[PDB]
Amino acid sequence: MSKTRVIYPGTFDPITNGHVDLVTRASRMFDEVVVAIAIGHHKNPLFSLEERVALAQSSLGHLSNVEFVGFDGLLVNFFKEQKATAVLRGLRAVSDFEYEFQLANMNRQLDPHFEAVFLTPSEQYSFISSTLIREIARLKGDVTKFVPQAVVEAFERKHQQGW
Ligand SMILES: CC(C)(COP(=O)(O)OP(=O)(O)OC[C@H]1O[C@@H](n2cnc3c(N)ncnc32)[C@H](O)[C@@H]1O)[C@@H](O)C(=O)NCCC(=O)NCCS
Ligand SMILES: [Cl-]
Ligand SMILES: [Mg+2]
Repeated sequence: MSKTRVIYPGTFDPITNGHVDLVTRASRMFDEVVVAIAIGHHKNPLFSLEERVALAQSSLGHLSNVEFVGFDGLLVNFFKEQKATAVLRGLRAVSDFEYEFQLANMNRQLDPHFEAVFLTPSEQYSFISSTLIREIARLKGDVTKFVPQAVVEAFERKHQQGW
């Protein structure tokens, strides 16, 4: 009867149609969804925080219950700051499933209030990762089918500053 707030953390480098599916799905089951972009100070993304948030907003802004925020630090401290109900993650593969079980268990020890829920992607998005998309763009392949148009354009505007 209170009000539910789920955080969806990630690097979103860049956001993909995969991520869009998950946020949309999550937006139907929870009151507020926060798309939370890990800055990644000492981890070196392709797109800046500003590009990453912008492409996210461009792609999911039409959902009234979705917020977008950059963060760094310990996910559990962010979790607490945001007074969240749970963290959402997607599970694509067996390695994902194992990493995430570990992380959830660790975070529960750091904050007993912590929680993690998981969605699995529809089969149309099961093969999409950011990394794979970077690599395909990088080799002048066509990523239109896997990402929003804004992201296509953003890839062209790095191929324009050279890349
Ligand atoms: C988990 C971290 C590394 C970010 O995740 P990641 O690099 O996977 O970002 P990415 O944007 O690619 O994906 C976000 C999430 O959605 C899922 N996902 C991605 N693409 C898809 C798809 N097509 N379909 C379904 N799910 C997907 C991923 O499996 C992932 O769980 C980040 O949360 C983090 O580092 N947190 C803070 C640091 C911390 O506290 N670290 C150690 C103690 S926890
Ligand atoms: Cl990545
Ligand atoms: Mg991914």
